[PDB]
Amino acid sequence: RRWFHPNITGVEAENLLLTRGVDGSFLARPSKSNPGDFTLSVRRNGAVTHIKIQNTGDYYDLYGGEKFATLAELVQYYMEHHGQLKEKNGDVIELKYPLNCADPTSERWFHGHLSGKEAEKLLTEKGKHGSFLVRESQSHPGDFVLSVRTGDDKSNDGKSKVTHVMIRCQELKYDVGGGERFDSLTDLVEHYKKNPMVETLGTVLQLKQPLNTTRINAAEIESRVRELSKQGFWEEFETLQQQECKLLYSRKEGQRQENKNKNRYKNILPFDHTRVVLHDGDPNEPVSDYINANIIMPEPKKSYIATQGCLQNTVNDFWRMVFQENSRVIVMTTKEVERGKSKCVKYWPDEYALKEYGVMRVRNVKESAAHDYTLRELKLSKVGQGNTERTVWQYHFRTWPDHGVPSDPGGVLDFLEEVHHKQESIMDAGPVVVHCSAGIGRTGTFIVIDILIDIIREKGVDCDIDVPKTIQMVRSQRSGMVQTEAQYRFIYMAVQHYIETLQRR
Ligand SMILES: Cn1cc(Cl)c2cccc(NS(=O)(=O)N3Cc4ccc(CN)cc4C3)c21
Repeated sequence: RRWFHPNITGVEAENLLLTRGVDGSFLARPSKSNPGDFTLSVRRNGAVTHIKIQNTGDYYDLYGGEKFATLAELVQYYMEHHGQLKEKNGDVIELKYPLNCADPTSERWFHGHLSGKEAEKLLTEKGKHGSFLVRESQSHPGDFVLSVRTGDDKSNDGKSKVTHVMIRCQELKYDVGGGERFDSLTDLVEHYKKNPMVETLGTVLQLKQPLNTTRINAAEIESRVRELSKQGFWEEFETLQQQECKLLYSRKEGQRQENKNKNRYKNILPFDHTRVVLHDGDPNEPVSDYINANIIMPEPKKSYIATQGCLQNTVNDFWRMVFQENSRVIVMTTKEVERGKSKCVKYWPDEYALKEYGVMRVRNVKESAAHDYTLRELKLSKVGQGNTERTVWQYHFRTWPDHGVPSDPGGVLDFLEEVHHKQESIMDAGPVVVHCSAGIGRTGTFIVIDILIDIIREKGVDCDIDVPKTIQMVRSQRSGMVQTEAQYRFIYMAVQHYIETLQRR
């Protein structure tokens, strides 16, 4: 993901494209003052165009283009579909040649600030064979150091060790005292990852996994939120975003012509390997097996389905899915309407009423209002088959703000606690459905929080959580799960709040 430049101003971006790019060169960058605002800067005709990309929490919105689940998916889409991006005039803007960043600050293995003993101590306590990091040399400013652990993963017996390797910076290029000079640390690290260094006496300094500092015991969260609150949240979030290059899995079924009008947004699509497949379709319907939805399985375990708000033409498919998967609990993440725009289409009957949605039949038995949500008790059955009836409990969250995130996580936490006890009380209930909007932002945020508090509920303080690792695992099952830095911070705040209420228990 070299085309993303975290610490660049607009005028710096222009100068890079004009002096080191050509027509078709391009890069993306953030605004520093306005989080969630991004810019795509592109060269055309020896001049530079800047195109804004907005994320309020639900998707990336490219002005003059489409909506996307990640910046990597945006770039992949426009590098394979020419003529497709246009300016105000309507003229064509081509993304041909990514302009690569050399700044290493968003790489998992970069820990600029560490000293040698502090790096030895981290690798000693937290690392295993092949754990590595790169830090700035203290004794030679501008130079860097590579620290690596190697040995037997079975007390302090002498079967393992840390080694250090010095990295010179000479005329803006990096080397290990011999061989090739590299244009950046990334290229040097990538090269020795594939072709590790060997000491004369045989030891192979294998670079297998970056040092892990985000795995922590649950009673540490309080002091870690404090550290991260003093732009650390930004750094850690952006480090996670630079891993999304690894999650470009295929979405071919969602691109079929037969399926185009089943998607809220044409390029926000379900991965093929985790999509929910519908069986028992009307035999006439050429393609009856598609819904924009994915199974989320955390890696007596709870699983989820993350999905979009219905289209008026996908309401029947939504009920086919709930029935087939045996789901007994639904969470809605938005109002029907926000800012005068449809965010989650009504797909249930009015209170006390009964409606048929194709082959499925739903009764709305009772609504109950709470402060932050409405609960609707629904009864779902197949038409013509009496005792297929099951209760489905629909939890509609109603107080999420239109932009950003709640200022207090208590409401969300009290909501998931109730949703969790309902699910546990029903024997053999299927996955919990979580949906509305495009089903990636709020939906990802609710699911991740739920996974993390589950661990803490079953274990207690004596449990390791790892927030960015957990999100990466859920982003491998649906595109773009958790959209913003505000949502990312919200998840840490929710975990902190949950711990501090049980620590009063
Ligand atoms: C463990 N894990 C797995 C995935 Cl995928 C992932 C993505 C991002 C972050 C971490 N955690 S980490 O311990 O590797 N990590 C914290 C952090 C914070 C700042 C920097 C400076 N760029 C570097 C690092 C390294 C991840």
